[PDB]
Amino acid sequence: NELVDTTEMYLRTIYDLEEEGVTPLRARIAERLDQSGPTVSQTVSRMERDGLLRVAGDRHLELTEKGRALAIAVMRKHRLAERLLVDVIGLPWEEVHAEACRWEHVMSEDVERRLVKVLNNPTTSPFGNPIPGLVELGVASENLYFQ
Amino acid sequence: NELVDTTEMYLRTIYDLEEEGVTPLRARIAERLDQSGPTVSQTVSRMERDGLLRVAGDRHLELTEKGRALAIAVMRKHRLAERLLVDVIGLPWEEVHAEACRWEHVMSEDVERRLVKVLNNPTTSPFGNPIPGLVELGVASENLYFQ
Ligand code: NI
Ligand code: NI
Ligand code: NI
Ligand code: NI
Repeated sequence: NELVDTTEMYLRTIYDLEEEGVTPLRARIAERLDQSGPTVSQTVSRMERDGLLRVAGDRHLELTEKGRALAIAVMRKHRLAERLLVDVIGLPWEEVHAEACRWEHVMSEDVERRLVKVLNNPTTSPFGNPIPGLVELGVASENLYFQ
Repeated sequence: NELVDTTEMYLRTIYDLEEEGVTPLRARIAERLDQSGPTVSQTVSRMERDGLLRVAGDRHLELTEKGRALAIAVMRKHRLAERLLVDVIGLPWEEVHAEACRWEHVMSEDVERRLVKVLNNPTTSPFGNPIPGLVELGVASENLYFQ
């Protein structure tokens, strides 16, 4: 299975769409994961059954609290993996996302906590984007900065 | 899929049994991968169909050369992963094999080659077993020391 974990990739794709300011719709998942329209619909309904998302009136997709927690954790592993691959392993930049897209599905939280120490409390991926879920991971808390 | 890559796990199980000097039999896979007798027997039949193994006249399994090259590459990834996990990431030794068991299925050859440099030309896993396939990786040559 090229996606490694299909469910986690539907979750991470919906999260991507949210960071991008794009409406999370099935058609976007089909495009980005190279799956047919009906396959996406069936996977999505199975995830709804599983309590990972809701399919709204207008057909837009919404992560549930359960689905959102899991999406965050995958994206956290993804960006920690990219940090590792660039900062420590020295994998060229143009190859790190593809690699991280596999590793995000197999990294334990224990490794993530080690990576947070080894990488010196990283807060962003190599590509500038914030790493989510660090509070839930147990390594950080959030302060407010007033502008 | 808890095996991450089922075929690769069958390959590496068969390979393990050959490292231990025991006979790789359909039965033996079922026990180590906690799989149905039928599931093993079926996957084994399927991998045979795909040029990965041959069932010998006495039922015992032997990897083709295609299958053996793949098993070595998985094992090589496994052991480099375990060395990364202990040496750089600092995950406890008690937990690295189970983590490496997943990561061995998603690591690219490019990452392996970087890991060889980063871990300073490793030749064994953290547990003293030789890393196979480093010549095929392209990073080493072999020489003989006469005893
Ligand atoms: Ni990425
Ligand atoms: Ni992925
Ligand atoms: Ni191991
Ligand atoms: Ni494995």
